[PDB]
Amino acid sequence: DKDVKYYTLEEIQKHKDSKSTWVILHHKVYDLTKFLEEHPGGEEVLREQAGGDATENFEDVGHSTDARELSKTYIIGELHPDDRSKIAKPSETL
Ligand code: HEM
Repeated sequence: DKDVKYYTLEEIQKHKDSKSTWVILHHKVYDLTKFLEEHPGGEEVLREQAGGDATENFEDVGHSTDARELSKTYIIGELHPDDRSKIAKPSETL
């Protein structure tokens, strides 16, 4: 069973490698480590950015629709409500 594990942007900008690719697509801590062994196309691309900001590039490829909704299924803990309360309106678009 489980609990929300609200982690800050900073914390998530630590980890990267080693079966732990968490991302801030659209202001939420998304675990891609599961998808590292599932996601269509490849996992290397997932891991490249990892704990950074793999949003713009992801949307550039056209991750809207289905994948965008599925993004929400990788919710393991979300952002810290602190950061998240001040989440500046990012950008754009696709
Ligand atoms: C957690 C969010 C993610 C979800 C739910 C997701 C889901 C998907 C899905 C369903 C496809 C196929 C789309 C289609 O067939 O129309 C796809 C393809 C792809 N994804 Fe993701 N993805 C995610 C994150 C990422 C990230 C972070 C990257 C790297 C920036 C990435 C790079 C790619 C690439 C390169 C493809 C292959 C494009 C092709 O089929 O030629 N994805 N993704």
